[PDB]
Amino acid sequence: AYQYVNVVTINKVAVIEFNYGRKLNALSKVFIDDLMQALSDLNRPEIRCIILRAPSGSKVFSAGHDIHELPSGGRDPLSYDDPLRQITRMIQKFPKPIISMVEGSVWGGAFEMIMSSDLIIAASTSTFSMTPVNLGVPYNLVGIHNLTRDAGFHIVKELIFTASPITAQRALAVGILNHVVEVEELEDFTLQMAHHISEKAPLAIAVIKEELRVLGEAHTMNSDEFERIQGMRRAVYDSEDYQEGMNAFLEKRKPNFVGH
Amino acid sequence: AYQYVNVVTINKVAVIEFNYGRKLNALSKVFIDDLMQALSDLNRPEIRCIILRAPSGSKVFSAGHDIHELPSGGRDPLSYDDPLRQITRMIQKFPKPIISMVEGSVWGGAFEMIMSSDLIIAASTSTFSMTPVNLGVPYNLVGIHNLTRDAGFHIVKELIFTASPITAQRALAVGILNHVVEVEELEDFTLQMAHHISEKAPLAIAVIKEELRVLGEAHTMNSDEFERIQGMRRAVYDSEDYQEGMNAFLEKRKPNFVGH
Amino acid sequence: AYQYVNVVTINKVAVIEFNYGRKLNALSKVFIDDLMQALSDLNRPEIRCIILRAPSGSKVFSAGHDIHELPSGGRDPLSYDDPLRQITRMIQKFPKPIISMVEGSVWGGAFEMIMSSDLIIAASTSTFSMTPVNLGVPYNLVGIHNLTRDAGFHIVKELIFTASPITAQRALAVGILNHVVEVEELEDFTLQMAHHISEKAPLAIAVIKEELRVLGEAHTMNSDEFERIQGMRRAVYDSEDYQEGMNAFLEKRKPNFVGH
Amino acid sequence: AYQYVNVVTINKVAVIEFNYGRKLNALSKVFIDDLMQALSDLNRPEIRCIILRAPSGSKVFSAGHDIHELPSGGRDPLSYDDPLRQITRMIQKFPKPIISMVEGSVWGGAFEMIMSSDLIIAASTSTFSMTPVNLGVPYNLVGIHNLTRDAGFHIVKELIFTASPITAQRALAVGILNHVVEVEELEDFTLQMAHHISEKAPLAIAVIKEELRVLGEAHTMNSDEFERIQGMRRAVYDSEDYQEGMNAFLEKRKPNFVGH
Amino acid sequence: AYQYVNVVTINKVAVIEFNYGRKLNALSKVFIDDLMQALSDLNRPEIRCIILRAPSGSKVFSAGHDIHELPSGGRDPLSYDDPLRQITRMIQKFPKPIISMVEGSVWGGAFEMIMSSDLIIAASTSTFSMTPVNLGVPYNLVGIHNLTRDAGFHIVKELIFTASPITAQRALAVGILNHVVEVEELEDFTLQMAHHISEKAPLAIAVIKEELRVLGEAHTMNSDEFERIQGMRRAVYDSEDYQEGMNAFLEKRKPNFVGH
Amino acid sequence: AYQYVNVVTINKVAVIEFNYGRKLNALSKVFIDDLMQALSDLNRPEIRCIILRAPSGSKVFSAGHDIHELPSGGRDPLSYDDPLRQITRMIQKFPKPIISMVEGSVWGGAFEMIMSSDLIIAASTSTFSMTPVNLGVPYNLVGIHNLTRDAGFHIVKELIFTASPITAQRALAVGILNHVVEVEELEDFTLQMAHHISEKAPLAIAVIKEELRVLGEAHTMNSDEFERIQGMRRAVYDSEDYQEGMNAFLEKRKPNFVGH
Ligand SMILES: CC(C(=O)SCCNC(=O)CCNC(=O)[C@H](O)C(C)(C)COP(=O)(O)OP(=O)(O)OC[C@H]1O[C@@H](n2cnc3c(N)ncnc32)[C@H](O)[C@@H]1OP(=O)(O)O)=[N+]([O-])[O-]
Ligand SMILES: CC(C(=O)SCCNC(=O)CCNC(=O)[C@H](O)C(C)(C)COP(=O)(O)OP(=O)(O)OC[C@H]1O[C@@H](n2cnc3c(N)ncnc32)[C@H](O)[C@@H]1OP(=O)(O)O)=[N+]([O-])[O-]
Ligand SMILES: CC(C(=O)SCCNC(=O)CCNC(=O)[C@H](O)C(C)(C)COP(=O)(O)OP(=O)(O)OC[C@H]1O[C@@H](n2cnc3c(N)ncnc32)[C@H](O)[C@@H]1OP(=O)(O)O)=[N+]([O-])[O-]
Ligand SMILES: CC(C(=O)SCCNC(=O)CCNC(=O)[C@H](O)C(C)(C)COP(=O)(O)OP(=O)(O)OC[C@H]1O[C@@H](n2cnc3c(N)ncnc32)[C@H](O)[C@@H]1OP(=O)(O)O)=[N+]([O-])[O-]
Ligand SMILES: [K+]
Ligand code: NI
Ligand code: NI
Ligand code: NI
Repeated sequence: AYQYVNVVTINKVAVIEFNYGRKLNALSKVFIDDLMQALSDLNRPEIRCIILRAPSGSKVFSAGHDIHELPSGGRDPLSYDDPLRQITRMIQKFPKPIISMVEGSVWGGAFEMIMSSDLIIAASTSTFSMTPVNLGVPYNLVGIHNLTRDAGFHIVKELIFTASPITAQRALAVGILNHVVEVEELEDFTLQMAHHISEKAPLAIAVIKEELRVLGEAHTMNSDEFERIQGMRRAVYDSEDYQEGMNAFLEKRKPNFVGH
Repeated sequence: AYQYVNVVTINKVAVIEFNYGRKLNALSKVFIDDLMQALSDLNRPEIRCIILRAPSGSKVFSAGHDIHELPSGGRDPLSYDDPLRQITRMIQKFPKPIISMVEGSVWGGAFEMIMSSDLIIAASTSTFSMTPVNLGVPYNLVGIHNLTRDAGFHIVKELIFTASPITAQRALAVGILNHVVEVEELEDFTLQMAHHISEKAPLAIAVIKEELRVLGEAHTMNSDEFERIQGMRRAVYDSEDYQEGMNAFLEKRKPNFVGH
Repeated sequence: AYQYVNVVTINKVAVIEFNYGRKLNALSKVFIDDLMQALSDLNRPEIRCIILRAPSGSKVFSAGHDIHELPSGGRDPLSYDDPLRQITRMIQKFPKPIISMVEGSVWGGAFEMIMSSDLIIAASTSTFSMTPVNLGVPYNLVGIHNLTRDAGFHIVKELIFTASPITAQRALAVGILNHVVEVEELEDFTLQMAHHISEKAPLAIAVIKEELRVLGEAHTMNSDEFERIQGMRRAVYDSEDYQEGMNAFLEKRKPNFVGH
Repeated sequence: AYQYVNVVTINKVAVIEFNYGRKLNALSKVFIDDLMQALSDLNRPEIRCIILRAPSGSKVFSAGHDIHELPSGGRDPLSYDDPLRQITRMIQKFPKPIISMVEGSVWGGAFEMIMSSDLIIAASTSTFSMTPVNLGVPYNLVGIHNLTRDAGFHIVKELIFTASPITAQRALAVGILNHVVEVEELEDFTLQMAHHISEKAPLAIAVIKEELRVLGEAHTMNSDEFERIQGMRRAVYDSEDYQEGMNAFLEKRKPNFVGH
Repeated sequence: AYQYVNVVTINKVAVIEFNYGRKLNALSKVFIDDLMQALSDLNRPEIRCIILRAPSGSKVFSAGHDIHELPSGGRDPLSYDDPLRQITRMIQKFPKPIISMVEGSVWGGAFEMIMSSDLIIAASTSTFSMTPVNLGVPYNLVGIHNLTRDAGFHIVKELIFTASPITAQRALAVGILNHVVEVEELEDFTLQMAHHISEKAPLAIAVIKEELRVLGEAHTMNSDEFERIQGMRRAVYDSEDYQEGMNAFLEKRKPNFVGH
Repeated sequence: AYQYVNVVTINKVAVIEFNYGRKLNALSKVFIDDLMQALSDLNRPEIRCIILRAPSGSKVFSAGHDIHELPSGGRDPLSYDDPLRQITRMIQKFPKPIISMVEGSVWGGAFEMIMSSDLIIAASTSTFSMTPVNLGVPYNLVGIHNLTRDAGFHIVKELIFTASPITAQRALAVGILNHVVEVEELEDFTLQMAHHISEKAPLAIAVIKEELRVLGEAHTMNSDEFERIQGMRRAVYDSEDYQEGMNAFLEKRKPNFVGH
């Protein structure tokens, strides 16, 4: 058992259900540690497919990165050991398919989390927002790259620059989702596909998944390029605007961004 | 003439029609060698556009890899000079547009083959499946990469991990196909597009096709990461599951995969 | 302040309107130089979003490359400091979002230009063509790469090899456009989004845009592959077909290409 | 304790002495497994510097690959989890400096092993050979890469194509070695340098070592190039010459190579 | 004129002489800002070659990083816009040859600075060391890469891991220096070579220098590798050892490093 | 038989001797075409090693590029299919070792040509110069890269920026040469080594040479960086200085370069 997730097994399929509704399944360190422990505990030959879900009837699938766990300024908010950075790597390297089964609204790092998973099947009422520009956070290269493998650049830029929610129907049309189903059909539609995958050759699925992962990451740059980007990110996490974005969230008010 | 293909030329357009229906146009070496010779023989200045097709009324466009040519020994059947690997390189490097004109069901290696071509125009009743997880085959990096340039990562993973067929209408919606036409209109729709292309500048088409080819290949990795993937593939070829997948297909029974 | 563009500032949004309609906003050096000056002049903290547009009611958004500036004797017109190559770099490096708000027909280099921008919102009557195979132009690697980040490879090759126009509805369906609206709604829809973006954290927007730019460019190749492609491009520029394509456009007649 | 190595710790320096004289420290699996276990056991905060050595007075440092373990069947003997391949990765990823202290003759795989280490200090009488062309072995990319970071290409090609031994004085002159010492001063000299390194900041040493490792490995190629090299290597291990080289080595006779 | 450098021009050669002897030409921001202003001022077609030198008779060429300008902990000490990072880029991108003419001892960042120049001519009495491990500084990837284009990996690792000085004779032997000459001959020898270079084709020198720069930079990696390295560097600049290294330098005592 | 070379084979070693002394073995197209034909003719299983040499007693091994064949019209003289560019690719791809056996002075493109070969054995009286800065030629990326795999960057920049000759002794010290011998020992020493190599496994030598070639080329850049370099090289071939450099050479006087 786990404090912040609940696991059920049906034949060869494991379903990991978030249990952190008190913070709307925000990706806090202690929540992600339990999610990672539950995945590791399910890395055995008789489990063939994972489903990630929020509880049935959830308004909010996940509120994204825990804003309270972001640093106050002057520190990189999305360093390699950050919980969002850990969970996306672990999903992508996990040698079984991971299906995100989505009911409710999806925010920021939770949208990156489901994008990092293998398939996304969603309720017709689910919504999707990418929100770091609401807070002034300099998103990291790996995080942004994880958003670019489904929908086109123009679509990704609209999502990130507007931070406006999109419907499940629009997320299907642009290539983000695999399927959209009525919420009463979501569980059994997802499980039917997970059990079907579970009869296929797991060692073949694992090596093809890993081949896709390394091909997806195979956009290479030189050290100077990376250090230049990192210096720009540093100017953002050093900015007055970053402090304003954090404070506006704390004070539950609209931020006033000024470009320094 | 050719034993396993038929070629027709209409001014600047050449049609290469499969003639291997006895074996559902399975990608046997003798068939691929004839397709490659026919293409090589059409690399002439007065030919400007190629169409690949199965015969009119075909239920099966191509059944994919020939099971009888798949070595149960160590030997990787997706090594550099295996016929499927040769013909996808040849299609990609060919200095004229190649249009796949699809009637019937497309499977496995034959799906990769049409994905390697420049345009796909399909009958409304055509269907598409990617099948190596049905046999436990560790599909090779180049081969997987060839499936990633049209539909997004979530869609590709659904196709590969489920091995479930999709309709022409879904293949159009996700970006695999250019056009879906009623079967009675397929040949004329495809020919008029090929004749139209054939009035454009062939040297410009050739260099822009080659620029697209090298940009599409330009996902680069270090030697250690390639050798690490090859070790994983060899472990799949050495598995009990790989033996079970091939024997099950030969014996017409459901495989029992166990994950070693 | 500018001969060939008009600028209007509405709160934090700047609308740059083409003023070269007597040449259908063809990408003449004098026009592109004024566009780049007006954009540079808008790189100030109190400007948060840019819209590029043709005048209200335009039949032609932009006619693409100016034929009279296309060099006969040798010179690559798609060299690093040619105006279209300069303006696409400037648009992609500009630290504010740039929305192309499209009314009318978009051709060739102007299609690349709007594809280089962050979002494209188009009138339901707008049309889109990529035309270099009409003239035998060997379009350059960077220019072709700029066309590959939205729609898939099969679609891009149809657009380039046919040089046929596509509707706004098809451009939306394949992932090229963000939104298609009735022409009467184009300003309201586009400005509402631009004002919304202008509420967000500009430094986070700038660094994410730059991360996407560098990831988009991170398709790397060795020097030999680049030099090989440049030799193929030079052979097209030296071709009789290239002379025929320019002469036919200048004489308002159908080119007859011969493959040398 | 270990069957095949002896470990001595002197404050922050650990000396791992080979104890496989029975087979002249040939890189047999049982010897390399003990060497890797000993290194792993020494990955502790209070150890700062490792020395690898053969016993004092040894005429042979290491005879290289155990040829009774290079399979004359079909399998690649330089696959990712071959002992030589494992030990070079472990040495390069180890977060402390590893110094090869060499007395005696160094052969083939043992030469690659010391080249993968951080520093090489050698007796004036030690000799160095790289021997795969004696046996017809298609050495792997990673393995060859590990020989290219010290001496220039022409020097490396002479070593590999001739398989001739070089002196310690020549190995110093071409940049393979750090220092050449009289044999009676070898241990004192090496330990003095190891104790000195051990006074420096270990976390800085570890991150700079890892920075050099990844820069060393950052020669990137596409999947097709790697698969093309893989197919060339398979042709070599399938050759008559490969069987002849292994047999001639086992039978202590000169091989007769014929180019197939 | 400049507070912290003296410039003389002799025909087409400019000599930039350090004037910061009271701080042993440590790389303080005020010194580097003046050196960069002097270089920019000399980017003129009548200047063909630059010499960087310390005053005649200098015991210390440069004491390297100003440790009063090292941030205290929690902050990256070698960010993109830090003075040493700016001057190495500026040296590398400068379209004229820059010759480091070395008299005296060279330390740490000053060693990286001369390595970033095009040629190094040194007095027989000059000495060179690379010192970050003395303080626990996590040297950045670009800075380490600048140290790897002359001497081999084993030699570079000895220099960095020991922080021990090498002689001009050994620096010549391992490929760091171009020439070593008696101090009395140093100015005349270096000026003769700079005048010689100044009669060659400056635009050919400039493009070949730039080709070398981008080839030297062209070791590429994926974003995850870069961010993993940055995470490791941050753990070092967050360490108690980093604070102890800085404190011990300011208190003029031997540090006690413990590995956290 | 060949007009511009003489070939002698004994056993498994072929010697290709230049026969173009009346033009100092200048790299004229007719000479390089004959060298490439003779190499192609020797790509037979019973030939195992090639030696390239000038006749015994040659003062000039090769005068490099024929200045009569360098275009003054605005054509790149180092385009992909230039004879020097062809022969360096052919030497590097050739599946046998190629030894340059040098007597006499080596200039410009001939220096690149011997650097592209696998080993260099030289007379003690031989000399080496790299001269494009004498004529104002913007040497191409591939050609510069071919000069960077033996000596370090500082040495390479001295050779190129000074265009000054270096002795065989210095060429040996800096890592360019394998061996320097007295001229009366040059044939015997080189034949001994070539016949020794010919007793080794040719398929292993061929695949290791190809692995080295691919690793050597695996310095990758994005399209924008290559196109930016191309633009710089074009500005050099459009220069007053490039005309002055070719005119001075034809008129047998010193050029006056001005930086335009
Ligand atoms: C990677 C990354 C990110 O993920 S940044 C985080 C992005 N997340 C978001 O923008 C979502 C922010 N939250 C919201 O928009 C709204 O809270 C939701 C999710 C729509 C829910 O709206 P509701 O009206 O139902 O609930 P409510 O706002 O009242 O929130 C319920 C409680 O959870 C808190 N909360 C919500 N989202 C949170 C988050 N992401 N982190 C920490 N606390 C959070 C909120 O402050 C409140 O605290 P309180 O109990 O002390 O007042 N990044 O780079 O920035
Ligand atoms: C590098 C490169 C090139 O340089 S291609 C060079 C030619 N450009 C293209 O092919 C791009 C596609 N554009 C086009 O096909 C044509 O411009 C359009 C869309 C059909 C429209 O041409 P139309 O003949 O209908 O134009 P219309 O008659 O309505 O012409 C209205 C006015 O615009 C002028 N004009 C139209 N297109 C022009 C162009 N591409 N360049 C210069 N002037 C143009 C035309 O001369 C006339 O002015 P005038 O009255 O002073 O003479 N490339 O990659 O393709
Ligand atoms: C990576 C790679 C390689 O490393 S190829 C292998 C390269 N190694 C060699 O050529 C060296 C092979 N060994 C020799 O040349 C000679 O054994 C030595 C090093 C010169 C010394 O000659 P010695 O007269 O002192 O000793 P000797 O040959 O008797 O060898 C002493 C003992 O070790 C055994 N032995 C020596 N080299 C061995 C090897 N490479 N593999 C397995 N056993 C080996 C040998 O069979 C004998 O065992 P036994 O008692 O059971 O018969 N590759 O792929 O090419
Ligand atoms: C890039 C990088 C680095 O550069 S690492 C640190 C690199 N720097 C070094 O390793 C140099 C360490 N400094 C020294 O060892 C010594 O100061 C010198 C160069 C070696 C020589 O020994 P000396 O006995 O001559 O020192 P000296 O007594 O001559 O000191 C002469 C004057 O220069 C000042 N000074 C010397 N080194 C300094 C430094 N690193 N920073 C600031 N001021 C310095 C010092 O405070 C004094 O000024 P003051 O009179 O106003 O107080 N990195 O990452 O590590
Ligand atoms: K201006
Ligand atoms: Ni990509
Ligand atoms: Ni502590
Ligand atoms: Ni390199």
